Amino acid sequence: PNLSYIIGKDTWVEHWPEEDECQDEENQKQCQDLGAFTESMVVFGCPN
Repeated sequence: PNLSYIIGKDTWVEHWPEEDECQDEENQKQCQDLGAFTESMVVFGCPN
């Protein structure tokens, strides 16, 4: 159970701004897209 994940080129890491930080105009679009995706990719799966 000592598994530790490895960061690589295939792995893309993006910071998710918090609810307070989501009020920013630049971050608002990213927050909305992440929130929509969190439900879409979880319920509808993926086309492939």
